[PDB]
Amino acid sequence: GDTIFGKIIRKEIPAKIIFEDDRCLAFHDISPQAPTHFLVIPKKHISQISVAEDDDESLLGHLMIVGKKCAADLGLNKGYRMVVNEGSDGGQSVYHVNLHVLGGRQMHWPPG
Amino acid sequence: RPGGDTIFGKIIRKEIPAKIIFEDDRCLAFHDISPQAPTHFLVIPKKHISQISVAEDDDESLLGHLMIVGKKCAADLGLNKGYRMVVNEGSDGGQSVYHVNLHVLGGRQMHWPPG
Ligand SMILES: CCNP(=O)(O)OC[C@H]1O[C@@H](n2cnc3c(=O)nc(N)[nH]c32)[C@H](O)[C@@H]1O
Ligand SMILES: [Cl-]
Repeated sequence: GDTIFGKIIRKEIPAKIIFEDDRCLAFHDISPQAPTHFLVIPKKHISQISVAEDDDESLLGHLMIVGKKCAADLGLNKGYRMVVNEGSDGGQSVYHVNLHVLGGRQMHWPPG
Repeated sequence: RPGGDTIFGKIIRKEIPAKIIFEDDRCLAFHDISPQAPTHFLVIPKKHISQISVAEDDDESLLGHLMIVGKKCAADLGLNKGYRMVVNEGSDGGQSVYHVNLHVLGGRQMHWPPG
């Protein structure tokens, strides 16, 4: 089923977009948990990482490379944390694969 | 040496023991020595990359492979209620071993924010 991230990709509702290409979108999280907190999502609707296919490998890696480049562009030179949540225990809030990138503060351990 | 001389390079070359879950030509999955959840393991590339901020464009497939292997291992380990994947970059990220590593944590409710 469609999600709010689908609406964002289709530009039906606003988001603060950081980067776009033909296969992904990066935008600031509406509920930021760090001074910088954005998401990188594929345009392909993969509901969750547990159902990602083998053929999706380089696309998932693309999310991480885009995330790393956006983090550098946003000035996160002291570092950052990347997170993917799966399901209930993972605290996944939207069933559209999304890579969190958080920084601008010390991230702590355990990671939730 | 292939893998570098971080603790993870030693583990890749079987010079230091680890509890291995999965191994192929591109990566290694093994349990974390200081688990932060009832199940907590790591997926690392065999190719040494110090941190995600210096990964090359051509590392895309490899990085994605870490996640695919991570999700497959999580299923094999019975993490049916879900899990969290984490990559830490640098000081603010809390990185402690400068060899790229993906954490997979499950077997309990993970909380928000993720640290
Ligand atoms: C926040 C932790 N820093 P990181 O660089 O993101 O992750 C490094 C992880 O490697 C783990 N570590 C560090 N040393 C070892 C080890 O010798 N054997 C195993 N199996 N794991 C080991 C450590 O507990 C930590 O969670
Ligand atoms: Cl989520």
